Amino acid sequence: AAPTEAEIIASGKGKFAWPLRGDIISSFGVKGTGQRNDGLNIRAPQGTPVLSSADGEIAYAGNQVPTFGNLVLVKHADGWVTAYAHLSSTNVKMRQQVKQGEQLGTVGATGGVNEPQLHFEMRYAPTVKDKAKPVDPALVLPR
Repeated sequence: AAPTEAEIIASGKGKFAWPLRGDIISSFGVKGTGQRNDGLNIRAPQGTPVLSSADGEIAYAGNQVPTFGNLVLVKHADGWVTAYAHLSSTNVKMRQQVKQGEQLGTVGATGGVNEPQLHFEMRYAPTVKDKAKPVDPALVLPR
């Protein structure tokens, strides 16, 4: 039932930019010790701008997701959602239209992290019947 890597790439190819550049603290998948990462953790100093991966609409700005601290969710075209967690501050509101590269907030250490960093997730729903499920950001982010 999970979409193939080929479907994910055909849908998302060329649509998405890095929200932030820095050391990869942790990448997508199961670490074997039993940690799962649903996205990427990028090291940056506290207050560093976090930029939208693509044009979209703010679907959520709040702290009601356990361990994610201050969270922004951006809804994109064709069943994509991007998630921006552990923020110090949020510069956008629910329902706000944003452009690729626009500042959504700043890097923080809110929720379950011990140092300032962005937790970034890319979620894909092939149809409106489906849950937006995490996908390896390496499938659709530029090299």
